[PDB]
This record gives sequence, structure tokens and C-alpha cells, in this order.
Amino acid sequence: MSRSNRQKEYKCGDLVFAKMKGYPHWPARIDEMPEAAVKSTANKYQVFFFGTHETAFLGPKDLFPYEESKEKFGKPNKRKGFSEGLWEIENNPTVKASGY
Repeated sequence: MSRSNRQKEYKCGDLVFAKMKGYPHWPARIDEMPEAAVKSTANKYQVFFFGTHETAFLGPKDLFPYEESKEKFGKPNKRKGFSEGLWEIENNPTVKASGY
């Protein structure tokens, strides 16, 4: 009916700030590496970027929680893809689950 928040440890369905090489910490969701379309590898995690709306192979080193993010900054450069991006996650287009 709607994504479920984690307990004590982050897991699939967990939304955090994922940054990429040349790209500032963007709002990306956590995802596990599937093995259907292709054969994933080890020591790697699936990350889904909202702003860009694309997936990228990242890990925990490329993902930071709000607690930590807010600890230092938690607020990356405010770009065009940042506004619509952060809103792309907070205000997805294909909504359905109660949320604002």
C-alpha cells in the first residue's frame, strides 16, 4: 500500500542522498542488484536516482543518511534537477499512496 520505513538498519525502500562522480549528492533511493535481465556482481548495490531518474551502481560510500548528511550539510547544490528532483521523490508523478 506504501513503502515501509526501515527499523534500525537501512534496507530496500530506504530513501537517502546518493552522490556520483561529478554529480552532487542527489536524492536517490536504495535498491538491490537484481539478477534477471543481467547477472549482477558482488560488493555493489543498486541505487535509483530521482533527479536524473536513472539507476547507477553505487554503495553505502555513495549513500549518506539524513542524520549524517544533516550532520555536516545534507543540503547539496540547489540545481534545476535538484528542485524537481527532490520534488520528484517527495512529490512523485505516479503517486497513489497517501502522502504530501
